[PDB]
Amino acid sequence: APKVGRLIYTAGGYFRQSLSYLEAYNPSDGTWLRLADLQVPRSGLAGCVVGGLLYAVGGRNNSPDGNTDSSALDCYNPMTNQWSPCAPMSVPRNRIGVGVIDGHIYAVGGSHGCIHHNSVERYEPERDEWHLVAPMLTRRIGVGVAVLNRLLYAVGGFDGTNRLNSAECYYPERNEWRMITAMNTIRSGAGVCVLHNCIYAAGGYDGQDQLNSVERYDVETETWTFVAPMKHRRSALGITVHQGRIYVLGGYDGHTFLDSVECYDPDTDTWSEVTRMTSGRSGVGVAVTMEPC
Ligand SMILES: Cc1ccc([C@@H](NC(=O)Cc2ccc3c(c2)CCCC3)[C@@H](C)C(=O)O)cc1
Repeated sequence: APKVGRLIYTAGGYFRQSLSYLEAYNPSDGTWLRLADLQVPRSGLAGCVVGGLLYAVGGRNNSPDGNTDSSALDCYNPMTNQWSPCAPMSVPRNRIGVGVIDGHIYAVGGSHGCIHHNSVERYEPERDEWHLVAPMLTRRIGVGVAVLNRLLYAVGGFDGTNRLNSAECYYPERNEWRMITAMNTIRSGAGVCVLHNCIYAAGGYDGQDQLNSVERYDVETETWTFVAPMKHRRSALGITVHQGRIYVLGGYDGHTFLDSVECYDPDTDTWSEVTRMTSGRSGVGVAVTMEPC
């Protein structure tokens, strides 16, 4: 499963305005690479990879000229260092979560103005088409999404009135969502990822404060268990998994836009500061794929 030449890509983000940055971090030598800007600045987007290509999904362009929620899907090829537009989603989705199953991109929840989506849609890259699938049981913006064992999980978020500790799972062969065990902590804008047989939820916002606590859901035992907390509390953070470790990137702690990048080692149950982003930002999209040419 592991292979050389893989980088952690971070796309977009927010700092006083939505950002167009695409930067790639190499954990092997600690270097950052500046790559082609997004065609449209976006915060609150999600990133994912299908067939070696990096996709930026949804978000919102917060600029002095206005605030525009994004239905866009854009594809970055590391072999060419170029972005290419894809077919747009059916609705704009800010503060979105995405997950990949069998080479298809699931776009989950998000906001459009004061509308809080429970709708979900699926992208087919070979046909460049989006199609709606079953909506979630709960409206969720700032939702964390991860895929384990070809099942799609939507974790936490904000429904328009309350931040959520609830979570649910999508079963594709049934086109059906079912609630799973609720988290021990209310988390909106948490970083959600998959490591081994567990869904991790790191950080987030409970309506009052940002969190440094981290918990993981064992899909076999159906229980949430806290692991070691991050050094820096954060919400609207980027997250990914690389070489069996969790990386959290940036975010907002209620006072400062973080440039901190922490790395979680599950064998030692410890977090370590590995690098800092070139500038503090929140609401990034993050994914791992091969290094560019
Ligand atoms: C991407 C994302 C996901 C979830 C959220 C959720 N809020 C937070 O985490 C608090 C937060 C986070 C970043 C920033 C601010 C506030 C205010 C200043 C600008 C940056 C949102 C749904 C909610 O619970 O109100 C925000 C953004």
